[PDB]
Amino acid sequence: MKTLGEFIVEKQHEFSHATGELTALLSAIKLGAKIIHRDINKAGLFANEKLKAALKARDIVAGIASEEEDEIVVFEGCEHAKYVVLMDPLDGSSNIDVNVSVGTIFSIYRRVTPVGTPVTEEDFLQPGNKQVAAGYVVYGSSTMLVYTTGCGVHAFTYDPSLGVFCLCQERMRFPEKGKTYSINEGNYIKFPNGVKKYIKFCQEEDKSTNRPYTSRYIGSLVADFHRNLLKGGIYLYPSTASHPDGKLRLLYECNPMAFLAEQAGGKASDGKERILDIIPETLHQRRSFFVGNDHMVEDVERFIREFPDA
Amino acid sequence: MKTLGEFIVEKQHEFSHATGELTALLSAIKLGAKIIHRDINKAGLFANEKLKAALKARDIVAGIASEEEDEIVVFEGCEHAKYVVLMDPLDGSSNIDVNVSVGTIFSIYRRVTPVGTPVTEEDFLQPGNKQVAAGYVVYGSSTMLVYTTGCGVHAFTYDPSLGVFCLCQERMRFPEKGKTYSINEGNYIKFPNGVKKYIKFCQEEDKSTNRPYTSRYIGSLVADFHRNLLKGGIYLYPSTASHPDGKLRLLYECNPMAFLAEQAGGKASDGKERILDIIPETLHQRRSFFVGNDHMVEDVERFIREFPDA
Amino acid sequence: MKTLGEFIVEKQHEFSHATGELTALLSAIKLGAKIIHRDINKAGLFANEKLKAALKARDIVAGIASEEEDEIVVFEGCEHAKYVVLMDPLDGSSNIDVNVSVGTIFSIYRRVTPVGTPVTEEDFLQPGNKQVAAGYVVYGSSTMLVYTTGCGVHAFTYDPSLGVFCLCQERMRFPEKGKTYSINEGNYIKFPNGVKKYIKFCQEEDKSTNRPYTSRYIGSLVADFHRNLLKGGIYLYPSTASHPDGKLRLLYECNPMAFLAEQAGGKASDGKERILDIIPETLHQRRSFFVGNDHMVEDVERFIREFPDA
Amino acid sequence: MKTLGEFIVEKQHEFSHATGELTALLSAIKLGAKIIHRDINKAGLFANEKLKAALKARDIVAGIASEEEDEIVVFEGCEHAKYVVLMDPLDGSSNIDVNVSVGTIFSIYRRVTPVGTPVTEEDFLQPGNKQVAAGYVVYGSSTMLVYTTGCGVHAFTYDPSLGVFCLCQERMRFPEKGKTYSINEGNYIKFPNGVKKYIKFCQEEDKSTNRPYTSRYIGSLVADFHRNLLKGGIYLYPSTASHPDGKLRLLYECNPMAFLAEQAGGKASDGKERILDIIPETLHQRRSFFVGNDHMVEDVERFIREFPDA
Ligand SMILES: Nc1ncnc2c1ncn2[C@@H]1O[C@H](COP(=O)(O)O)[C@@H](O)[C@H]1O
Ligand SMILES: Nc1ncnc2c1ncn2[C@@H]1O[C@H](COP(=O)(O)O)[C@@H](O)[C@H]1O
Ligand SMILES: Nc1ncnc2c1ncn2[C@@H]1O[C@H](COP(=O)(O)O)[C@@H](O)[C@H]1O
Ligand SMILES: Nc1ncnc2c1ncn2[C@@H]1O[C@H](COP(=O)(O)O)[C@@H](O)[C@H]1O
Ligand SMILES: O=P(O)(O)OC[C@H]1O[C@](O)(COP(=O)(O)O)[C@@H](O)[C@@H]1O
Ligand SMILES: O=P(O)(O)OC[C@H]1O[C@](O)(COP(=O)(O)O)[C@@H](O)[C@@H]1O
Ligand SMILES: O=P(O)(O)OC[C@H]1O[C@](O)(COP(=O)(O)O)[C@@H](O)[C@@H]1O
Ligand SMILES: O=P(O)(O)OC[C@H]1O[C@](O)(COP(=O)(O)O)[C@@H](O)[C@@H]1O
Ligand SMILES: O=P(O)(O)OC[C@H]1O[C@@H](O)[C@H](O)[C@@H](O)[C@@H]1O
Ligand SMILES: O=P(O)(O)OC[C@H]1O[C@@H](O)[C@H](O)[C@@H](O)[C@@H]1O
Ligand SMILES: [Cl-]
Ligand SMILES: [Cl-]
Ligand SMILES: [Cl-]
Ligand SMILES: [Cl-]
Ligand SMILES: [Cl-]
Ligand SMILES: [Cl-]
Ligand SMILES: [Mg+2]
Ligand SMILES: [Mg+2]
Ligand SMILES: [Mg+2]
Ligand SMILES: [Mg+2]
Ligand SMILES: [Mg+2]
Ligand SMILES: [Mg+2]
Ligand SMILES: [Mg+2]
Ligand SMILES: [Mg+2]
Repeated sequence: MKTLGEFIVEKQHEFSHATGELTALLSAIKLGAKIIHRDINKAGLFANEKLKAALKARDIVAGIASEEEDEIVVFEGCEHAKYVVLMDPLDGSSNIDVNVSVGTIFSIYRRVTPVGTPVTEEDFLQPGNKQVAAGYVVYGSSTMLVYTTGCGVHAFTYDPSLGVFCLCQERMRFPEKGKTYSINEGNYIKFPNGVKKYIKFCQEEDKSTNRPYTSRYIGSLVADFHRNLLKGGIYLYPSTASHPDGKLRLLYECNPMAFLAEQAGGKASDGKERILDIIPETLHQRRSFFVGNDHMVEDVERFIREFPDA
Repeated sequence: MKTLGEFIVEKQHEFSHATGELTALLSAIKLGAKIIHRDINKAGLFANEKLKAALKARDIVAGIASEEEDEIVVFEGCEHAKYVVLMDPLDGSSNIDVNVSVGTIFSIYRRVTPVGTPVTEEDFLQPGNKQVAAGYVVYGSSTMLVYTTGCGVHAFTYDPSLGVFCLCQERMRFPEKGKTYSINEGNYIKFPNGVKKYIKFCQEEDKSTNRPYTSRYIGSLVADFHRNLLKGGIYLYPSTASHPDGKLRLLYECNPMAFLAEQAGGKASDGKERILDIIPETLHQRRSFFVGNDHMVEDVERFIREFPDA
Repeated sequence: MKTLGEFIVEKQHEFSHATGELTALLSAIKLGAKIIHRDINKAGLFANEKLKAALKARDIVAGIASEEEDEIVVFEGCEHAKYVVLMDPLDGSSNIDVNVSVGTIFSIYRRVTPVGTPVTEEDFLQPGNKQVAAGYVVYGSSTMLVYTTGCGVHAFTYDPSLGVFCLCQERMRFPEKGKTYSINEGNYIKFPNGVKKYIKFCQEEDKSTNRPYTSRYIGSLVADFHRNLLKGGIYLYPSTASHPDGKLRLLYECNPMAFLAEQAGGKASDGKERILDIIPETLHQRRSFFVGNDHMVEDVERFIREFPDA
Repeated sequence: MKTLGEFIVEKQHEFSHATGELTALLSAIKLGAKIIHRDINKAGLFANEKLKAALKARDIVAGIASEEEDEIVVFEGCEHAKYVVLMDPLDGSSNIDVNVSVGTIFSIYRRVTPVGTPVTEEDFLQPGNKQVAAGYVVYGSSTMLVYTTGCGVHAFTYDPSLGVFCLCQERMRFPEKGKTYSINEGNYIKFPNGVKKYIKFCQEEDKSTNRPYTSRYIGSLVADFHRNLLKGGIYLYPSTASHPDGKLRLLYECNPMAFLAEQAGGKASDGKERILDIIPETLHQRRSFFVGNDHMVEDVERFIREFPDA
């Protein structure tokens, strides 16, 4: 049995010149996860500050950009830190009031501004391919923490009886094929033609290709992503009438999940280009997102190409 | 603060003739919920056997009919008992492997055969309107037990720090209106024409009626039902290519949930008639199911009328 | 597996004319125990009010006399209740600050004043032989609840994973012989001559009678009593320079523990007479106490008789 | 709030030459504490094997010497490790069966044999003054981990709701004076004359010096030591009829506790000389032990001088 704490240190030791700064940051994030886990499991019987405070009170990160807050947060006294964190403290917030799965998403980048000075939006506007690490914590029937630093997707399950995250899989990967699609069809009307065509494709009868597919949409990016990673599948959030540029935030949701998806052998695009290669323009920039099994994402890209929108 | 154990006893004393037999049954079911909660929260660091072995451990039921892995099992209990139980120990079982919400469903009936004799199938084939009690346990981000005996939908939240279920609401009810629909569109192709038309209706742009609706489908009857009860909405599982007569079992899923829905001010039908009044023919009978806010279920019934199937 | 909750009800059913009032009281006490357990297991990370409030808020007892409080507590609106409770919410209080075992003691009596009127000190000054029930909860490495109603000593172990007390032994009894004595020798100087002589006896070398005995003194009546009940032994608190009449309170500590000791096949006396037959004179009356294995208590009585004090 | 995991890392960085090897050892011991805490809190609803299997699971120690059920076992670890560990996985083991306080003791030494070779007994026979670290875990009403590496006695409380040890005090110290003595008077007969005289001293009536003292003896070295450190006091285990050279093992109990006692401003001797300076002769060596407030241990040494044994 190996704990997340032991695992992080073991990976650090593969880098003889590591100083322990990244290890300290990942360790602080897992502590934040335990705190959130505790509060969630006792609703009726915050998250944003919990992670910020937990991280700030530890002089471990130069700054943080939180999905809610319109502006970054510069940690005083941590100007000498080299990493910045972008986070979605509570993904699928809505589900909290109904006892359904929710999650936390995090993305880590090495700052571009000089260490010793205050971070700027420039440190938070780097393309996804610059991520040092990314991960999520899914709080459901049980809790799991999943992350990557570029050498695979490490999955851990929280053991309440011990109060620690235990290694589940050192290199989690999407299964060979997927047969589940996750999308909110309530916004069907203005879905791009390609997405409507893809959904049709998903509903056709064809045993040879595991069709018709089954649909699942929890309402939490993290939870749906997690299920698709474990059993195979695809998550889709295209442009809609309410969100012409897509709903998900490129920097707080798309980039982190795309990094994880790729490291698990999957794919993540906006329907036409690789999510991780998009050069961000603003902190709250939104983007269409299709992520999951490679063959499924490729199908979506095919239909979008073949059935353009006027 | 009031515990479920205390609540059950208080209710018993509202009946001068009560002997405590039903109380012992409701109490055993609550304990079973705790056992399942434990096993589930320990994914890796079933409910069916534990429940049966428990419900027999005290000879508190005349017999039990259960749905286990698409298989229906009947168990013989104490011939001197007057209540019979139908259950779904694990609803949405496949969700267990992905740390997603799952639940338990139970339904109680007073036997029709004379006490002191062995129970027959007739004791389990009564129409839903004869239920003495119905309820579910939802194991998600947190756990809740919801049940009814005819005087409202009582909702309780589990307090892990004390190991007790705490009263949340004595009479839970659907909000005035709903704006969420839950269905597996993967089986779209052979949905009845009315259901396809209803989905279209749900997607039209019309603010005055909260449209387009939002879509959510966790994959667990209990979890989706639970969410729609708390926030309003409708769950649908019509006839499909794979299940010509619907997928849900009339006895272990439809009747119990219908009892709860009506008690909460909602409606439950198979598309044309009231679920609770259907006279069952077999222990494995399946049925189309539409349940949730009344105006939503009425819409489905209407569209099915305006657009019949050949 | 049987829970304390199930057990209490099963015993109630042996009395066809029981109304459930005693069951409700015992049930409320166990809930109070869970509450105390929770707070104790998180020191740094009350008890009196917890039990009073928990019991009062349930209109379950006519009144309560707490070891601390100099006067009884009449529960308003519960004048119609027939039972009164004497308690030691936190026994061995001192040990709480040092992470050592502590406990809760309770004693139940049927009131003597008419139901419907306020209880008086007379209802709390009855001799121990009138107890309807008595028990304790020991909070240590793990927690256990132990009680009796006159038909043996029922022992339960708290299962944190389930949040319930599980039956350990339906009739716990002292082992055939004991070889542990528990006393605070710091107060040796004014110990009665018989007690000094008994201690000498305990220290003699004589394998045939398991001597010399081993000594153990946790500082918590409940914890020491509990260990002696499980492994055999005797607890002693005689008159001392600081407490000429003994330290323990006759009504809140001696009577409850004597009832339990006798029901477990042991003995409890003040050195000359049966504790349960002493007719109390005041609410905070103190008394010498020797309790545990019968042969050991008899030895103490023998030495006290044979070596009187001037 | 600071966790033990964070505290250990902070301490490591106070040493420019640190490589993280000792940190990995202290971290493994802390995890082992959590494992034992779990098993213990689950009495019925061992520490030795779990600890060894764990401390080997990562090849983090050159070797381990342990006391298990009065038996001494030696285990061979990674030849490339430079630290050796001596432990008492379960101290006061018999207390487990009675839900009483128990503990774990550990002692760490830098090996004397060259790294890269197999460890010898010489690596485990060093005098206490060569310890790199010492500490204990007390599992009682609640759990605490206390340790030292030479810069104070660091005390931590376990938070079950988060599964982490939280810093309570960086430099725990005995209060100015003590007024509690802990010893098993059951073995009185052959106590040395000085110890008998000291006990007399403890029982004299003299307010000016807080006498008579109070007596407490839980039966667990760790628990009694823990209490005396927090409230002041002295623990004594001299030579007895059953153990002519004392009962406590010099290596697994005396040295570790002596290290902690001195670091807290206390004293630890065998009655005549400093425990930490004794040169061990065997792995099973036992020794008389007097530890706690300095003035108390000095009194014992004095009485032993004024009243020698033939
Ligand atoms: N715990 C770790 N897991 C994975 N990679 C790590 C870890 N610690 C350090 N590294 C790698 O080494 C680099 C330098 O680490 P640091 O000195 O802590 O900033 C990081 O940017 C990573 O590329
Ligand atoms: N705990 C309870 N909650 C709700 N209704 C109850 C309860 N106990 C008894 N009843 C009602 O009283 C009837 C007779 O109770 P019993 O004698 O336990 O079968 C039941 O069929 C219910 O209608
Ligand atoms: N749960 C129980 N366990 C043991 N004896 C009980 C229980 N409930 C009732 N009794 C006995 O029946 C008497 C009347 O019960 P009650 O009507 O609840 O006051 C009590 O005083 C006891 O002698
Ligand atoms: N976590 C720590 N806590 C206390 N002292 C430490 C720690 N890590 C290293 N040291 C000290 O630094 C020395 C060398 O560390 P290491 O290279 O890990 O063996 C140890 O022998 C200790 O004296
Ligand atoms: O309600 P919709 O439009 O289906 O959007 C749901 C999506 O929005 C999100 O909730 C956005 O994240 P937040 O909950 O943090 O705002 C995703 O987790 C989820 O996939
Ligand atoms: O996978 P599908 O066809 O959408 O079916 C989902 C439905 O099937 C069920 O799982 C049937 O219950 P079981 O999990 O007990 O088989 C419902 O809980 C759920 O609503
Ligand atoms: O400190 P002393 O004199 O040994 O007395 C200890 C005794 O006093 C008591 O603590 C009295 O109970 P309280 O702790 O509730 O006052 C007993 O539990 C214990 O046996
Ligand atoms: O039963 P006795 O002779 O008083 O011995 C008690 C002492 O023995 C010990 O239990 C020895 O440790 P172990 O429990 O590991 O054998 C100490 O913890 C305790 O202080
Ligand atoms: O193809 P049509 O008739 O426009 O119907 C659109 C429907 O297409 C289906 O594929 C979608 O699952 C529905 O959500 C949608 O309403
Ligand atoms: O018998 P003496 O010499 O008066 O000694 C009294 C001693 O007698 C022993 O039996 C007690 O355990 C001691 O606590 C006490 O001090
Ligand atoms: Cl850690
Ligand atoms: Cl961890
Ligand atoms: Cl409950
Ligand atoms: Cl209960
Ligand atoms: Cl219980
Ligand atoms: Cl920790
Ligand atoms: Mg969010
Ligand atoms: Mg989000
Ligand atoms: Mg099922
Ligand atoms: Mg089901
Ligand atoms: Mg008290
Ligand atoms: Mg007391
Ligand atoms: Mg031991
Ligand atoms: Mg020991």
